[PDB]
Amino acid sequence: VGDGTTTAAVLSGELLSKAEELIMKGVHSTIISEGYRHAAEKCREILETITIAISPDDEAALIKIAGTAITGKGAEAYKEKLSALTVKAVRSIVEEEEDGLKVNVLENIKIEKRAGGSIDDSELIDGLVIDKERSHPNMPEKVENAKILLLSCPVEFKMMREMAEKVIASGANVVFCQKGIDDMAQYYIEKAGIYAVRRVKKSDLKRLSKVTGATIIQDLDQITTEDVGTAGLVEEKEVRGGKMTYVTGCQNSKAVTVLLHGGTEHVVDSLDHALNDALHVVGVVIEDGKVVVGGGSSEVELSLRLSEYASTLKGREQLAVSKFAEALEVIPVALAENAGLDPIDIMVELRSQHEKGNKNAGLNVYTGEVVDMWENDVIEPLRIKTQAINAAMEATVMILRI
Repeated sequence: VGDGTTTAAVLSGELLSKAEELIMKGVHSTIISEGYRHAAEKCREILETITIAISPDDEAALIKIAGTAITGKGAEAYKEKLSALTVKAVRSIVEEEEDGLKVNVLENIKIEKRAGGSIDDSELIDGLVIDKERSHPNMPEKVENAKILLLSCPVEFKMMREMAEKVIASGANVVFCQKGIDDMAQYYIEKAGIYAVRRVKKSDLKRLSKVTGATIIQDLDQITTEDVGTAGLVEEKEVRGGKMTYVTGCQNSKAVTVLLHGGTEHVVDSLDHALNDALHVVGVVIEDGKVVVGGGSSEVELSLRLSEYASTLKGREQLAVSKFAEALEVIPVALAENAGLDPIDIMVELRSQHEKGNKNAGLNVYTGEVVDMWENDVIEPLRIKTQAINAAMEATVMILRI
């Protein structure tokens, strides 16, 4: 159960019950809704004010952020190095834009796990690496200025001359086929100087399409010149265990492949899972440009500053917004309760520290203490924090206005 889901559910219940109170006291149901919706929007402003800024440049902090996604058994012998690797990969697919920075981890990073060695032997390849070799040994080892054809259809059942000839006639240097390529068709393709690979994973084909510009073809009878992608270089390199196909210098590539190394088969499985998480967290933080710290620190700050706002308002709306700001503290109170702690003790201490200007003060659920949640590597992405607050509000309001 996502921590966003959890936060929204708990906060939603609290908002509801407080609304049902405010109704059994006379306040019209529709006023509460606008008050709440104004509350949620006022939290967005307050957050942008109390968040910590993270630039694609603030490396030590990016490495600290990535660290948070890398934990559990063993991950610790690997924490420093995997963090470095995460940050170097992410930093290298950062796209500039209007509206802001974009980090497309799903499409621009592929992880290919190479069992053996140290995580230090991991490589950042500027292109796309496919664990497949040439289908025929007489095909060329390298191809400069590759012209790439992607087939999702098989090239198999003199019948085969005409089949092969339709591939040869595309102009393509390089053919990736998702399925089989008949032997005789491989001979003709081979004789034409064409680098072909058979049985390519559909997802590798998807990736080839995006980085090279190729259009995946289903009918051999309908191949266009526009259907053909390009890459600076396609070659088969030897990196032991076998051979692989490197596609570098690609057309529109921010894309990179991490060849991830670990001591053993099983080490590298865990590193992959870990890296996937860290890549995402860092991506999302870089996009937001801001992070929040956890342990109820931001709910307490929001609650405090929103109770200040409440005062500067008037009418019944004020009661509503005031009650919103009160519901927020249900998050830290739940943290204390689950950790089997005294909530009153924790809330007193959180209010004291926040009232006194410590924005990062939150509950460290394990040590039972209140501490600087940044110093203690409990980071949460801004977008989750605001999505949860807005969802709790939208769900509560949707239920009220019926």
